Amino acid sequence: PYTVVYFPVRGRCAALRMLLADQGQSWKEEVVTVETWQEGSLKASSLYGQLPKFQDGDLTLYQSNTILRHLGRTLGLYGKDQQEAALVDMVNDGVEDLRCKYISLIVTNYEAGKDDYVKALPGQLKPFETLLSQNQGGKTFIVGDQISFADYNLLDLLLIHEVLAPGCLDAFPLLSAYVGRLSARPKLKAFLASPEYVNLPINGNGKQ
Amino acid sequence: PPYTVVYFPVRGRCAALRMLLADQGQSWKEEVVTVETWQEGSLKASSLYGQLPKFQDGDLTLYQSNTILRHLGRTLGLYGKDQQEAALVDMVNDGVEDLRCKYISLIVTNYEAGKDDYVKALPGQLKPFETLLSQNQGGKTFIVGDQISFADYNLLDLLLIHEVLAPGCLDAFPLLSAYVGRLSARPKLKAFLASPEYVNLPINGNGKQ
Ligand SMILES: N[C@H](CCC(=O)N[C@@H](CS)C(=O)NCC(=O)O)C(=O)O
Ligand SMILES: N[C@H](CCC(=O)N[C@@H](CS)C(=O)NCC(=O)O)C(=O)O
Ligand SMILES: C=C(CC)C(=O)c1ccc(OCC(=O)O)c(Cl)c1Cl
Ligand SMILES: C=C(CC)C(=O)c1ccc(OCC(=O)O)c(Cl)c1Cl
Ligand SMILES: [Ca+2]
Ligand SMILES: [Ca+2]
Ligand SMILES: [Ca+2]
Ligand SMILES: [Ca+2]
Ligand SMILES: [Ca+2]
Ligand SMILES: [Ca+2]
Repeated sequence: PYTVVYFPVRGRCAALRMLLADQGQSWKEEVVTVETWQEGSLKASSLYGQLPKFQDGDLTLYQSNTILRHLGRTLGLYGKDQQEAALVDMVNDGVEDLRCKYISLIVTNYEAGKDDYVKALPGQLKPFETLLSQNQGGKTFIVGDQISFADYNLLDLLLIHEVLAPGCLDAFPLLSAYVGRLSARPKLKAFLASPEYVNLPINGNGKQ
Repeated sequence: PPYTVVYFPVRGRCAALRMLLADQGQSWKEEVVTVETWQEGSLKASSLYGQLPKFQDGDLTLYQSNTILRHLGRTLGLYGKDQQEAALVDMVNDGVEDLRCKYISLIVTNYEAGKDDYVKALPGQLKPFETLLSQNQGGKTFIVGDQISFADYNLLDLLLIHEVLAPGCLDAFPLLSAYVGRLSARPKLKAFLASPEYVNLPINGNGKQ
């Protein structure tokens, strides 16, 4: 029984929402506003004093990747053996690092920094193209035969990079087909077109 | 195995995974990459994300220090008792990861202007681990469940390098303070923590700590 407590923004919940939609799960969205947040109660009672906070039945979770690995573990989205498990984690950590650099740019330094960042970008996208080239021609998923929680996080990451810098995936045939093929999965396709996704901004400060 | 840790000559992001191996009774080879070899470009260019640590476990090659930790934690039974505990272990480790980058960021980019703000913010950042200890067996065992987990080794490293940055920062936090000594006192880790292997590396690459 799933509840997502976050700001009215896609951000660090985009990926875990795509995961839930595509696994055909329901969930509730409890929305915290900037005004409510500044009141202090929820931040004070939260583990590390941030959001997302995620309820699953009796269990309360924080940290967006802790949620991904949790859903991935509980819904069978984590490779087939212990080695694919390691390789899933490798991809997701690599996604986390580029997502961090994306956030600092968006939040702290967008205007002066976008040019440098965009220059750097193909260098940062290369490894996921490489990894796809090494896993059955890139025709499948980022790791092994099956969908893993990393796929959802790398999909979100590519989507928001196509908005920040359109055409950045054009030099990368594998990543470029991948984004279209995953988006074409019918439970994701629907969600991705639903108002519950479409009607949120990507970040909180209006930049993208 | 055989395990090989390829990295710079510093504790940095391999301190925790090293402690894990030592305490788990494992041996491994340290392949050292100097700043001068790194600037040549070859190893960088052939590395998945162009960074170190690289870690070989037999035929398997891994990157990303928390990938190493969850891999070792997974394969050596250091990941909690069921799925719920796996989530709590991940929650701890991610929390440890965020304060590690705030640490790294200060060290590397801004240590002089920044140490003062960082140090006042510190207790607020340390409290959650106190809180977590207080809710698991009065704080007397490990950060999650009845058994040691990869998260413990990463949290222990984090507390150590913070006693070096800011001596006495754990005086206000009884559970974390006892935890540091009790984990450091485990016989296979006591030994490693006293060995030249550990003692003769600096914490970071720029001479600050
Ligand atoms: N380590 C991150 C933490 C998330 C984070 O940076 N939270 C932000 C928004 S996504 C926040 O709650 N900031 C408001 C504050 O610090 O009060 C995660 O994966 O969940
Ligand atoms: N996400 C990190 C990446 C490690 C990292 O930030 N590596 C640094 C040194 S600790 C590096 O290889 N920098 C050299 C460079 O950027 O060329 C991990 O957990 O392994
Ligand atoms: C993750 C983020 C953007 C994708 C982020 O860092 C962030 C921080 C503070 C925020 O507002 C709450 C406040 O009053 O500070 C909001 Cl809405 C966001 Cl989205
Ligand atoms: C681990 C680090 C300090 C916590 C770190 O980020 C780092 C970066 C570059 C480095 O040298 C090679 C070079 O590129 O100069 C070295 Cl030795 C380190 Cl340790
Ligand atoms: Ca709903
Ligand atoms: Ca709602
Ligand atoms: Ca599956
Ligand atoms: Ca194209
Ligand atoms: Ca050795
Ligand atoms: Ca065990």
